[PDB]
Amino acid sequence: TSAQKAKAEERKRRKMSRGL
Repeated sequence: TSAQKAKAEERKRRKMSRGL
């Protein structure tokens, strides 16, 4: 699924420490 692919790509910039 689209969200599932987020894990196989969001390795970099793992959401900085800013819940913006």
